[PDB]
Amino acid sequence: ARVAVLISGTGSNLQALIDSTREPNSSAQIDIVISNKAAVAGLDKAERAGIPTRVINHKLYKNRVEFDSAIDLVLEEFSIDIVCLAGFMRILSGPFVQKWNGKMLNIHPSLLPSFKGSNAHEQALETGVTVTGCTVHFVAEDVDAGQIILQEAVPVKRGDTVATLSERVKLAEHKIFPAALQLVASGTVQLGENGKICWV
Ligand SMILES: Nc1nc2[nH]c(CCCCc3ccc(C(=O)N[C@@H](CCC(=O)O)C(=O)O)cc3)cc2c(=O)[nH]1
Ligand SMILES: NCC(=O)N[C@@H]1O[C@H](COP(=O)([O-])[O-])[C@@H](O)[C@H]1O
Repeated sequence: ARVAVLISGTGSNLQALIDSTREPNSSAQIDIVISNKAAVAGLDKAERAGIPTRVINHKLYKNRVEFDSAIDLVLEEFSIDIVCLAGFMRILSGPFVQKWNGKMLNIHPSLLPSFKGSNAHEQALETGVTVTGCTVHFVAEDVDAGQIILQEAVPVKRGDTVATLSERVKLAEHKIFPAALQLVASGTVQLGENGKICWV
């Protein structure tokens, strides 16, 4: 299966996916990395690994639909089967999501359905949980509401900050994102016709 990874920043999840998809038994290959932001570290990681990159400045299109259309054109250019959102911090439009339904994965740094949105760690700390974690899910139109593929729990330690908690949770993210991608790329897991997760 041919994979695009979309990023907005550092790209530690991208690197974990690069590492995993290069293992001999990987059912996935990463063929393109797309960023909505210029000059971010994730682009350096892609270039270092010999993977093509494209930057699509969302600040250059009239609306969300046109921006997503620009992404989709690149996806078609590289004959992509599966899209991974790996620190990609934009909401995707309905038609784009529907087109890629069952073929687009996202990593989110909480145990969904808790702490949806862009600041999950802040929320977890404010709420006072002692267990948080991360989630890989299929992307649906409603944000962070799509079908869950894998999750991993991570403890919150007394005195944690976004810095120390995000660091601990990223260790787990780097485990479950590669595992989830392999499950989908191998056809082991798919989005079921009834909308529910199907272990084939
Ligand atoms: N349909 C759909 N789309 C999705 N996207 C993601 C991944 C992101 C999830 C969290 C999130 C939420 C909101 C925002 C935000 O307001 N972003 C600004 C740009 C901010 C900037 O560029 O500086 C924007 O969209 O314009 C950013 C991040 C998951 C997911 C999903 O499950 N369903
Ligand atoms: N709402 C989605 C969200 O918060 N995503 C989070 O952004 C970080 C990206 O780090 P990376 O660029 O090092 O992969 C990761 O922690 C990812 O789960």
